[PDB]
Amino acid sequence: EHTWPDKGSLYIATTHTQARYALPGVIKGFIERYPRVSLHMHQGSPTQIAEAVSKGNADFAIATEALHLYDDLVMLPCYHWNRSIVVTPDHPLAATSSVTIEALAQYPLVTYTFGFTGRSELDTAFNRAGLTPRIVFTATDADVIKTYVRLGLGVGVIASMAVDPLADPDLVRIDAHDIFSHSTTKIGFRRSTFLRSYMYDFIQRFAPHLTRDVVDTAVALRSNEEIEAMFQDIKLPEK
Amino acid sequence: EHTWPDKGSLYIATTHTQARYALPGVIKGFIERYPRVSLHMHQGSPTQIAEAVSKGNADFAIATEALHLYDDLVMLPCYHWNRSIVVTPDHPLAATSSVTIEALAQYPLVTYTFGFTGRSELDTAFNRAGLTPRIVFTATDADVIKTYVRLGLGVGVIASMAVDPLADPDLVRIDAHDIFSHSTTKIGFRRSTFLRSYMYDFIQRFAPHLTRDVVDTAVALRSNEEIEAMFQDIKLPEK
Ligand SMILES: CC(=O)OC[C@H](N)C(=O)O
Ligand SMILES: CC(=O)OC[C@H](N)C(=O)O
Ligand SMILES: CC(=O)OC[C@H](N)C(=O)O
Ligand SMILES: CC(=O)OC[C@H](N)C(=O)O
Repeated sequence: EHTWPDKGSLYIATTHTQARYALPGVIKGFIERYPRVSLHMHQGSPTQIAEAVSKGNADFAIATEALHLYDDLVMLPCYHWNRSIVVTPDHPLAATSSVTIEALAQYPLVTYTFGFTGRSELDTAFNRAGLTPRIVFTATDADVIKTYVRLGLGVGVIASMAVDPLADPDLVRIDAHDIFSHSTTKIGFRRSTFLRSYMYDFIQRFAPHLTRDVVDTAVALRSNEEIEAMFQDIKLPEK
Repeated sequence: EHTWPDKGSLYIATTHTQARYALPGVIKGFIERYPRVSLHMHQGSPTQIAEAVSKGNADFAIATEALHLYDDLVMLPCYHWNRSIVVTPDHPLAATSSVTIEALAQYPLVTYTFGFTGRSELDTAFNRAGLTPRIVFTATDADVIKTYVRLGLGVGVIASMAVDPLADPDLVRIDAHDIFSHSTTKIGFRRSTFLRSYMYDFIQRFAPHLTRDVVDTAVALRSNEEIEAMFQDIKLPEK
């Protein structure tokens, strides 16, 4: 019954983690209220996602920091998230509170790979601690990482949202927000892109704080740095 | 007890699907027989995988056809595989034998994206049938695709190995090898790369037909086209 007769299309370019763990709840809620809106989604590497929206092959770019290289157009903060190490229940780490930055580098690691979905930090957080960790697997997603944790190739380091008991209950979850700083999931779009009402509603559903007047004000400010500074005293969702 | 004291390293660059559904069985069997071999794995886009091995940041490149662009160095066929459409049990297709190329283009599609893991074929198989299918989601992996099939965004088209009952049992599997031609998973390496004994054993475990004398003969033939023609009368595994 509750249906908006809004006609139009919405092309979303994003990554695995976002489309896997952050998007599906929002996506199904969207198409159930906008049957006349043609929704198109494109998964790819974050460096290719920010190229789709610029060149007009996509409207929004829901990915992590990686859009910062592209000073091409508008960039809005959605939510913060942090990593969590996953180990077998038979692993020495499984038993510790709380693990530490130095105590994690003593094991083989299975993390994210450089640009896709949040890695450094890693290789880089360590640089800070002057550590040289042994990383034997750099994967794009977390479904791959956890499988090679069950295999025993090394200690996995994935997003917290990528772990849930009962979906993955033979694994051990350990918080590492004291170990690694949080990453900021952003949404990339253009000033030329006319923001439709179904677009505003989609953003505020993926990011409650990003209301129309908040979005418009951020667009009004002709700088991503000014936008990122507008939310200085404003708190974001933490996953 | 059964341990080879072979010292050395093995860097493998691959994709999601291979590392997800084809590699883990081989990987665990490898490290259990070569404890002194330092195994390193790198997941990435197929166009970036074939760049890792060339530039020496990886030894083997276990991915699909996409290595053909790179006439840089040796390319060995491992196994054939084909797609299978996944739908909800409440979907019209669920009920049909067997679906057909024309009868699939009448629905919204959720397939692989252009270069990563086997797409065209799609967009291209159709071209052949003069069809213009509505594809609303192009994803890198199949874990993403199936989630958006359960959501109901459209009909999914993934690898057959990406489906298994009891891992994904609320979905309906339909064979499409009569619909789409099979793809060839290849392994990319260099002639300069000295093939260690643990490397030969790894290949013949991932591809039974690729024994040492078969591998050496293919390397001896200084052309990938000659290699691909050597297996003309030789049958490959079919997944
Ligand atoms: C993991 C996740 O919940 O992502 C955040 C989501 N946009 C939200 O509804 O807050
Ligand atoms: C959703 C979450 O975990 O973050 C809460 C956030 N600090 C807020 O109140 O906006
Ligand atoms: C899916 C899969 O089995 O891949 C093929 C594998 N290399 C093999 O053992 O034949
Ligand atoms: C493993 C498979 O399904 O393929 C069999 C292949 N035709 C062979 O005999 O080599």
